[PDB]
Amino acid sequence: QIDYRDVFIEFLTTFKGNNNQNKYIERINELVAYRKKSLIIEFSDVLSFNENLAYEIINNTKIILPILEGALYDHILQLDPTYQRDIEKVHVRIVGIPRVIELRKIRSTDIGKLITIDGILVKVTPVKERIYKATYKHIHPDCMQEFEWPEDEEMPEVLEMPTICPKCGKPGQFRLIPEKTKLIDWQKAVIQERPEEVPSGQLPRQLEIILEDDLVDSARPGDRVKVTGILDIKQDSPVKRGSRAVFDIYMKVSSIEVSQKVLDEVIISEEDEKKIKDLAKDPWIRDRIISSIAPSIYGHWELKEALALALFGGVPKVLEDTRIRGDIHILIIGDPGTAKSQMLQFISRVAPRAVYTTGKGSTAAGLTAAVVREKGTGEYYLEAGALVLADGGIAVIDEIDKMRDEDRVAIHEAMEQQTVSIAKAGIVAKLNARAAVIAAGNPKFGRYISERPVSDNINLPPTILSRFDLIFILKDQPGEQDRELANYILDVHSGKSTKNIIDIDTLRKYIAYARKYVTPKITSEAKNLITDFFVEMRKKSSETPDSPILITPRQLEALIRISEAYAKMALKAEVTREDAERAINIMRLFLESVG
Repeated sequence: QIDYRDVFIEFLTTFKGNNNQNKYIERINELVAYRKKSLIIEFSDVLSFNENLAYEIINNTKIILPILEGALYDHILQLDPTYQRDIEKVHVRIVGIPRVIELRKIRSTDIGKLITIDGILVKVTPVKERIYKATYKHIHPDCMQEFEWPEDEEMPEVLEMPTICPKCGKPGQFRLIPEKTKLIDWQKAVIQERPEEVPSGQLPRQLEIILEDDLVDSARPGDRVKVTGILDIKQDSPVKRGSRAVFDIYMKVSSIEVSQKVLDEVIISEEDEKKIKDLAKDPWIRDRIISSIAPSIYGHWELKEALALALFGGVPKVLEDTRIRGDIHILIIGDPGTAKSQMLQFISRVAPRAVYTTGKGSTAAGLTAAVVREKGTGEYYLEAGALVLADGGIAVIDEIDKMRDEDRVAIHEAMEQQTVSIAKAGIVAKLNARAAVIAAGNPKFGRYISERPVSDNINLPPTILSRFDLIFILKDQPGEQDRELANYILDVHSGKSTKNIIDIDTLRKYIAYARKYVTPKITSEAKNLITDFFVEMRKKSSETPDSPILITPRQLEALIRISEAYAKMALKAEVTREDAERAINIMRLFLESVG
């Protein structure tokens, strides 16, 4: 009907944009400068130009693309012939399609189309090569002439030779060359459902994804995934019957975007609710315990702490040989009120990752794992879940006690410098997943822990335990029961008990979660050196029995102190004496497991 090969060129040449210039022309020249292996196709522009050239770009994609690249390569060779001998392929990467598929929503009515998908990178293979166009030689005394075999079309995922020698038209032999052969750099990956959008009770959805050429590995798995690309039919040993009627999809994610921000909110309907809390900063937090109605008027400090770990970050960063402090480790163990998981689910009802760990869970899931055999069968193994996915979020651990060996020794590295660095198989996987650690301890022998050590009850953790920042214990479902609902009367004035009760479960939690991203941390006042003096004087000879050495506690006080700062900076005030005050409980609590 019409020459789209001209349309594509003309829509590229004339387009203005938001500055009224030429948003593709100088991009052409910059592509013609750097020799860039992909296109910067922004979707709105063409849709506002030709209500047709964009229509097909959606549906006719599979074909439409093939052509679009040609005229791209054409006018380029005119603008710069010197791009030849270098790049032959061009690949137009479209950016900004209206189709935003929820991972498991893509029923049959999607197949073939080019669409965009939001999710979480789950696994990644290393680098590998394939074929796109061959140049075999018609081995016959007549011809022996070599020609690009794959003419007009790309070679299939398995292909075989043409009898009629393209040169001769005759049948003989055709030896495939390696010098003049088109190579493609592929990388397979698994696109993981939004932990937010995967229904409670239902496990995460992962759909196949493909990265090739310039797109290769440009995203570290465990990543916020925007991914544009098509779908088809994918098997392994087909053409042979067996029974394999079905075969899962095959996304061809051409244009991805690794994000750096969180999910949005309404209006700050309680900015002033800051001032109300200004009697008890944590009059907030002191309604998250309460929210549980497990704490009640007999709340435990740690309750707020958990939050004064959650909703705060304390976010410490520092370019001293890299140190990424989060709210660090909170440690609870027992058989009592392990009800925090219900509020863990909640709390930062926005938390990008909150992994409930009945958590030996799935093996690959428990931390960081890159495998070397059965990997080849169902995902060349870059299986990182519990560890990875947390990724600047909150991690739940209902059976911390149940962990594998060095799978913990890395759990150190992880909790140590935020991130794990795995190398062995082919690639080295490194993921920078700095998040909030939260762990439930199997109540191993709830006994004689008063005046002793915390070596007991975990039995896994020897130094790893000490890699945390808080301590929580909950014992007899007998002796304490009454004494607890006693305090309710005894220190009835325990005042943060339905005071700002309007800690709207998952609603105020939203605010508590809204806090995270915007609530930038303030610096310090004369409290710095003052607290330092509480980190000097209290820091007089620290050592217990059997290698239990606070000889690197110098460090293991920093975060401790540090996060106490922005703990109260639950909303935009860190320097305060009020903020300092925390350090005085972040003191008392050193004392309680100290004696």
